[PDB]
Amino acid sequence: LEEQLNKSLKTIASQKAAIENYNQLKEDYNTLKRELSDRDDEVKRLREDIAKENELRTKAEEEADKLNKEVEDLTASLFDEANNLVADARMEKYAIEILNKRLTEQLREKDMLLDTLTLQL
Amino acid sequence: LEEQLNKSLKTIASQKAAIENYNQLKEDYNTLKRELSDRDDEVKRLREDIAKENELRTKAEEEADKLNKEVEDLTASLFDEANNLVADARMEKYAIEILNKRLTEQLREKDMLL
Repeated sequence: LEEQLNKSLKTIASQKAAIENYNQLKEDYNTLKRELSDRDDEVKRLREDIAKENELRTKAEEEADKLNKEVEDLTASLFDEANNLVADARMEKYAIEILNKRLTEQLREKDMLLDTLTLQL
Repeated sequence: LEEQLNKSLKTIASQKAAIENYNQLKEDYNTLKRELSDRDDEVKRLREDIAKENELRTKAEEEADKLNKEVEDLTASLFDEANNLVADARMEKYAIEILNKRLTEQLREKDMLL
């Protein structure tokens, strides 16, 4: 009987630390069950703010391109007209520089004709 | 030994179930600790992209204004040559205009005295 007092006792303990440990493990299990419900929701959030980026970054990339190929055009168009502005600019500066120089090359054919139209009179 | 054949089988039955608990639990623990370490990766990867991805939006946004000013300068510089031109290209019109006035009236002044 006295040797029956420690047999059951040694088993009472096996049972004791039997739970004591299970909890000593489910407490640490739950110590993860949450930390994983964090990377689980941290991922979701980041994961979303990335399609939140790409989407609003493809509107800016395709619009700032459109509105930058519109400027590329107006620059070749401004450069263009700015040449025609030069074509006529120079062109018209001849006919009037030659004209001004045509009455001159024309004065030598009438300046000599006054020293002689006075040779008769 | 039917008495000793029962309790012993029940004592053992609960021993198994006792262990079984810890084993299918530790088993479910090593699992959580794994994923929690497979998401640390899936989050260190995300925060690794928003880094190079935002460091790439950087240059693509800097050499973007480094452009409009080498275009703005170009544009408005073209526009001054075009205005300084038409502007003073007109000064030489009325200037060479009066020169052609004395010449057209002096050739007629060369017809009154001739």
